[PDB]
Amino acid sequence: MDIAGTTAFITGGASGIGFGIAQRLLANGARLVLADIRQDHLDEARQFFEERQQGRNVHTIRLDVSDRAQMAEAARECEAVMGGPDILINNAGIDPSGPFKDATYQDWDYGLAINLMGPINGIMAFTPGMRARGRGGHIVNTASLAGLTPMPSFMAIYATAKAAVITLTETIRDSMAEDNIGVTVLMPGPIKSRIHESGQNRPERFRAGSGLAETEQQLAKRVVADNWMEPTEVGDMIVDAIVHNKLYVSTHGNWRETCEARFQALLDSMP
Amino acid sequence: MDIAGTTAFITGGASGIGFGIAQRLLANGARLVLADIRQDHLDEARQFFEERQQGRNVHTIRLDVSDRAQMAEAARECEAVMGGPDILINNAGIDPSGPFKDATYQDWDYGLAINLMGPINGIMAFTPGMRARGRGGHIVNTASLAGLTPMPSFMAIYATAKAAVITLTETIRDSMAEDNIGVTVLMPGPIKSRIHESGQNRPERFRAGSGLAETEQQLAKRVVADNWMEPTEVGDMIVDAIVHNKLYVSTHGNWRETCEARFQALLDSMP
Ligand SMILES: NC(=O)C1=CN([C@@H]2O[C@H](COP(=O)(O)OP(=O)(O)OC[C@H]3O[C@@H](n4cnc5c(N)ncnc54)[C@H](O)[C@@H]3O)[C@@H](O)[C@H]2O)C=CC1
Ligand SMILES: NC(=O)C1=CN([C@@H]2O[C@H](COP(=O)(O)OP(=O)(O)OC[C@H]3O[C@@H](n4cnc5c(N)ncnc54)[C@H](O)[C@@H]3O)[C@@H](O)[C@H]2O)C=CC1
Repeated sequence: MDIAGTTAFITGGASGIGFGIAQRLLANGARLVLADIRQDHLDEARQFFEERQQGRNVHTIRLDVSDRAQMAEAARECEAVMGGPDILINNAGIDPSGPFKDATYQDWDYGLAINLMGPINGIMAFTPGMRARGRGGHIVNTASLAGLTPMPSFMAIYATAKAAVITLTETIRDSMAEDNIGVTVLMPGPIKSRIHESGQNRPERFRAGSGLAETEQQLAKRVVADNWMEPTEVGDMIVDAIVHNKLYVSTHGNWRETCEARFQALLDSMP
Repeated sequence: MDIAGTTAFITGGASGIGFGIAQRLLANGARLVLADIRQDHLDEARQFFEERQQGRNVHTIRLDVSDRAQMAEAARECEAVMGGPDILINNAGIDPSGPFKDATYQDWDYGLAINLMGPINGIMAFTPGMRARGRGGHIVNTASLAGLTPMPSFMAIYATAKAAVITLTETIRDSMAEDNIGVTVLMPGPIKSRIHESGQNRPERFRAGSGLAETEQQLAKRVVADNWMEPTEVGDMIVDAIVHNKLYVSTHGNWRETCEARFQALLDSMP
């Protein structure tokens, strides 16, 4: 689908991959709504676009993607202020990793709430209007290559949710197609971002009784490696996927062999 | 690991696959705790084992796997009444399928609660004791080949949860191995069972506001095909998986080519 003249609603749009997607959709003629739980990220994103005299084409909404009431309100606000959206980017996510024995129910609930229920809530809150408006559209869900290649137990909560997002995206394709809405699942490798701030991003209700605060603290000190991919490169991959209705986008090839081995072991289990 | 003299806690143990697993574990020397939400299923299973002069080795507990308090109670009751368990079979599941545009948040919450949070609650409630007792053990999670081969939107909620269970099982392996607990994910094709009674099995709190009651009522009339596999055949596969610590068990090969095509499309997306 043509991006010019559309509105894109981008969760986690004010940092990292979502912000890279935002820049490149704007560059291709979309107007934007950036939805994010971090007011400071939103403010920074707004300033960045204002400096480039693009502030009129960008609206910001502070919300938690795991709060269904806020998501319903955001669908109304998006339509009223910016129109649409035609493009739905369910990209917000966090890193809930840590020693498996330390994780508590609060950590499971947090990890699944943001990384799996966020995209579901986006689909549920936004797609009825995308269908009704009858001008097609596109949905991008950000999963991870960690949802595909075998991962260790320290990453259980993350990998479990991200594998679900891949399958969610595959399964909804034919329903969305009824109304000329395409879908893409984005599976990144290492991208420069601020996901190391995940501890700050954890919603208040999941804080008490977490077993993983120490891990979040350590994570916050992790250096963004210079050889990780730039978010704008990912943004261009997403433009391409929307234009050409591509189901799968992977940013890196480094896990081809490990995925092949997993796939082989799965096939080998079949009579 | 070795099965004789162990205790196996089996969710959904009173019907279908779980009951097939129960029969074959008992045959191989295990004592059983069957946990199920259906009292009538539990009573029938009780009568079956009494008729075979094995009642003393089978205890039943009525519970909902998505109720964490009841699962904590079950871990206490299992240990106190029957010992252990040494073998944890997180097998309960339901069919939350239906026309995608009809599914509501209640349907998503239901399908994820039983088919994904059920196994997680089992792991969280039971594995601390399995580690503490220091005699190793095994965990079997029942996913589905629907979590691997591409599925249509009518099966979105089911597929999404089942894919997650596969990844969950893979990721916990190294943590469980620290305490000589092996893990297996079972991925069945069509097995003779009573899963068509899923509407009856939906917990009360997920009923109001469901969009799929009509689908559930049609499902209830579905005939169990004579050429579907017998649960005891699956049970024997699971005996072998526990004895030999096999990560993956698939019951059917009919989806080999459709999985291959999915896997190739995933690999093709990688640069
Ligand atoms: N190496 C990487 O950066 C990889 C990232 N991903 C995924 O990419 C997505 C984007 O993350 P990044 O750009 O890396 O990190 P990021 O932290 O720079 O950007 C994520 C944004 O989402 C926001 N956010 C977090 N939780 C939220 C919530 N509950 N509600 C609303 N907004 C929320 C954050 O405040 C942040 O601005 C995530 O889904 C992440 O899991 C996947 C693979 C690799
Ligand atoms: N029969 C088939 O063709 C396939 C079945 N499966 C899976 O096999 C597993 C077992 O299902 P089946 O043996 O086919 O059906 P079944 O309905 O005969 O057995 C499942 C049992 O789990 C119980 N149960 C349902 N919800 C529960 C809950 N919330 N708490 C406690 N118990 C609950 C049921 O009352 C029932 O006795 C499920 O996870 C299912 O998704 C996967 C692929 C194919």
